[PDB]
Amino acid sequence: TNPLDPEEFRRQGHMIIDFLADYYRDVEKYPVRSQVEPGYLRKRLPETAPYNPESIETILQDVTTEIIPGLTHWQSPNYYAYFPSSGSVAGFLGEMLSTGFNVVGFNWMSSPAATELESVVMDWFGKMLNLPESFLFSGSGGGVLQGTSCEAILCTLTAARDRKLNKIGREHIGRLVVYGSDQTHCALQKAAQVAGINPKNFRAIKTFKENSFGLSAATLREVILEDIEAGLIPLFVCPTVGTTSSTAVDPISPICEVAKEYEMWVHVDAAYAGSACICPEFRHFIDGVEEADSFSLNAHKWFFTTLDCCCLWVKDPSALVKALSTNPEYLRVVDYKDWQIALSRRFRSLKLWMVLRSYGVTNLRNFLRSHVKMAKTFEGLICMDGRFEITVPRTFAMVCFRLLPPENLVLANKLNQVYLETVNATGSVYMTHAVVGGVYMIRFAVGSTLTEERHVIYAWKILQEHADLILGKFSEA
Amino acid sequence: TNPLDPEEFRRQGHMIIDFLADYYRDVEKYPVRSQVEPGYLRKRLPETAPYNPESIETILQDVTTEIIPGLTHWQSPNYYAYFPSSGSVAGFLGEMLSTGFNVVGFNWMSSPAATELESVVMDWFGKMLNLPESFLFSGSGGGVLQGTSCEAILCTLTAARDRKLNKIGREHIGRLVVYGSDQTHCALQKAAQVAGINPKNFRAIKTFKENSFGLSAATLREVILEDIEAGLIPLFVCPTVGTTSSTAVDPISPICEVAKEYEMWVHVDAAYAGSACICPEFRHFIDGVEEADSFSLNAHKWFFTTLDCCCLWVKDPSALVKALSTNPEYLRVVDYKDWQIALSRRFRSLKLWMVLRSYGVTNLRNFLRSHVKMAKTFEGLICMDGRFEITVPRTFAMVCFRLLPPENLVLANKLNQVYLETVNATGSVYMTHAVVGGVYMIRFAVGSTLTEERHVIYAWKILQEHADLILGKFSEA
Repeated sequence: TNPLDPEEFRRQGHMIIDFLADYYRDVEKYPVRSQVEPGYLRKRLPETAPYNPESIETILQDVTTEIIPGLTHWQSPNYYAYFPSSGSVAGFLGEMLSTGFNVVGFNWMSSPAATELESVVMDWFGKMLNLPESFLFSGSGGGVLQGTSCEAILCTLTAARDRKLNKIGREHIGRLVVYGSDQTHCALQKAAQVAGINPKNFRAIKTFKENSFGLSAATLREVILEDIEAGLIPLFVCPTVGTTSSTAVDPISPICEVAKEYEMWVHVDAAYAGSACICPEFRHFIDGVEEADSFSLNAHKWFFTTLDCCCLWVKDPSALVKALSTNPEYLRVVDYKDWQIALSRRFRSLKLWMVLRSYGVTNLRNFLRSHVKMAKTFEGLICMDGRFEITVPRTFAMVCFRLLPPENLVLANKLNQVYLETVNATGSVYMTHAVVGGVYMIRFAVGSTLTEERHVIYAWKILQEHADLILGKFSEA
Repeated sequence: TNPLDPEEFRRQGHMIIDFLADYYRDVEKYPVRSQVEPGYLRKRLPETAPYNPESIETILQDVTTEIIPGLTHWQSPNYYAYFPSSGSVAGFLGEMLSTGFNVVGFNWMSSPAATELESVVMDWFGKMLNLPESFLFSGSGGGVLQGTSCEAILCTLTAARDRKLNKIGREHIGRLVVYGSDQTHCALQKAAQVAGINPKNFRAIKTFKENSFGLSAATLREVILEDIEAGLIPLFVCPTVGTTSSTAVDPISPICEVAKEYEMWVHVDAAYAGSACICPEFRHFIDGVEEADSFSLNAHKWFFTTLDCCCLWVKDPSALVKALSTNPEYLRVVDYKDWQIALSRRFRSLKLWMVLRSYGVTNLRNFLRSHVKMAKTFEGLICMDGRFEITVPRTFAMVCFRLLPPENLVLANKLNQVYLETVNATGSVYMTHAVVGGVYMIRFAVGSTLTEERHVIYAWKILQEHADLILGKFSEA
């Protein structure tokens, strides 16, 4: 029997759809964070591949009993850890079609729709975000669909690297400096390592509570002037709208004005919070992006396409091409492989296309709004409880709070750590933490697609029930 | 209505399944290479995203009318271009379970099964390939699943680069020399560009017809000594099993002996042909891999997993972690994010698990064997038509041939280009070409899962008919 037999495809396909619909219907029964022990799976599974085939009915049962227990349910309506793994039916069907077609977007000829639909949706999504025409295909720029924002940052950093090193000489790679906040995600540092940036030439600029931990352009100018006086070349600054720890925001406009002075490439990283700027009341968070060179968000984080789909807009696609193309430098229809790392591109445009058509701009705006409203509600319940405290301002549907004690910081930090792990150990909910400004913080990030208001309130009661429990027996130890 | 509503998921889920099963049933009717013009899709689609939702029925109709015509059908049984984009029902289900769970393999804790199932199947697959225990988790090595061949080589090269530069100082990056043959895939040169290697320290070493265009270790030693006396530092060599142009084979064992003399990192690229070494009769093609540092293949090319799943085995995961992790260098349960450039991992091991379980070792060996034997038949048909010529030795399921014309090398090349383009313009079959040793040759790569012997024989008839009409009214001018 052919491994791609259409009728067996139809038969087994309907089974997995029923399996997944059953999973989504029952997901609340599982503990959110997996409770298996390290190595549990290597001991339950054999050590060699089977010589003979096994039935899909046998495999699906093993999925139920061996795999699902070792899952941490990001799709659970009770998952508030990290950032969301934002899914939808439309996104799933897009990946299903892409997987089903299984074409390789090596070039435009390899599937013209896989190349052209991407250029259309990137313009669709850009215009929703009110990106200037310098980022669009209608105007002077272009957009590309990539897997992760780390890869997105790697390419732009390489493009900026090649732009500078092609002018002053390749031998000066050891002087290029990469600038970010001490809240910037580690994807920036990782790209700098791969791109050949010297490890001691990475800058994690200090941020202050006075600015709610957003990078101050004046502090950046000071660091640049020191680097310049030390014989170093400033290369690349990456302000973040929505840092992963306390959802801090960097002021884009003054940062690019500082970067214009010193001929620096600016990448605006809006990996999580970027999708909300289709709502006009949030679009101010990326004001100044008109002056930046590149812009990226993770659609798989907050825009209902399944993992993974990172959307990257650039003003000058040529810069990416010159750095990433393998055709000779005297050579450098869109060929998206020259815009990214992967040569065998996936048909990621279907995901974004399906999410846009099946919901429309209006519903998508309301989806993000409901997560924020739910987080504003969670913020309100916390403020009304004198035992809790909001640590930093809430900006996009994430709330950072801590339980107060009845230094004082080291105690409050130890209290919130023991508090959080007790809560997470129940399996009822799942939050992660962050240490910002020396303060341990619990993070409440409302983005799971199945999450509704009942789950948020359910989590709040579990927080205060454990608050009553732990604050009752304190003993300062 | 929740965008992940379980029942709406089920209804639309079964819908797309029928659409895709219908697709596989009818894919022979379409022309293999797409026939649209560049820009066709921008014209037919609106320039803005809709404000209001659209039906899944309307969308799916647009997929039939707007997207399918702009597809080059990699899954068509009459597709023979490039390398196969192999899939199977089992692989499709694994990616749907992956997309269904929609978890992020950031940690072991983020989904334990997503980390452990990978370590198991990588050992399964490694043992099926009879890799030494120095590559397996059972022994002293380890295995990671990545997207593309180029990211695998990228992590491979930065780990090599960091291992050398941490011993001699970061200041010598501009002396590191990366070695490949003039047949090596463009992924090595691209990885070398991103990793900060100087563009003029990339070596595409010349291959000769007398070696069927496999890299001679003697030639490699000659080039290295040239590099050493130019003040350069040899770092990294990438012998290839099954090159993309003519499926030449580089002899691993002599190349590594050259590399241990100069303490170079050896990466064996088996992107396409590595799958076939699970059959004992092909395992000799990767002999000497025991003396190399890393080894990679694309399961999406020739192992029935869906696009994309690249298998990387390294001897010392420490090298990857120290180069790719973002925690400070003194600190530098498996955390696979440190094994690749991507941070938000996908649960790719389900694809590989499904294929290994649903078909098992015996069936898989014979799947690969059927493609090779089908190719061997095509070669046999070519050799009994005196108007054609086999250009290079067939090693893995791909035949290179050319029409002979009844100085002349230039004439022959333009003949075969015209011949090939008339054949591809029929829409009945699709093949691409290569120029190797100055000889334009056509490539017949038999690997599409739906391909059966009738399709190959059909493709032979069309080649013969077009050979009849081109050679009938043929004049030199």
